[PDB]
Amino acid sequence: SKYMTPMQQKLNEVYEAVKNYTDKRGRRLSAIFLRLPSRSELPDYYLTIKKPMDMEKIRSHMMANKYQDIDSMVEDFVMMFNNACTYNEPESLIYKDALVLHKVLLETRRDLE
Ligand SMILES: O=C(/C=C/N1CCc2c[nH]nc2C1)c1ccccc1O
Repeated sequence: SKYMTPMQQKLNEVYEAVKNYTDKRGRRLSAIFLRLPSRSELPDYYLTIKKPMDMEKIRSHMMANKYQDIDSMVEDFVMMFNNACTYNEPESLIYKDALVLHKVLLETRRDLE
């Protein structure tokens, strides 16, 4: 019960791949995505985006063992990036960084096949 299953280890690897990805300048693109702005700070976010997601929530689902496979986790990452790209303009850094991380996620999944 203290030993992680292979699926649990794979989930953790994918999550850390996204979280730890660094660009050529050593920036971790995940930083903005770890925790959403609060409902008090950014109400127009929550009136627009119906299914809010951040990496804190993904990590929480992962620790409660709510992900029974890798695609379930990928789906929540992709919802997060889709939301970021819906709320923020295409010229924005957050939009751009979401595209890159979505690519990093898909590469990671493919490499762990
Ligand atoms: O879009 C996200 C963040 C957007 N910001 C722009 C507006 C703003 C005001 N204060 N802080 C911010 C951050 C986001 C973050 C985490 C996960 C998913 C997201 O869509």
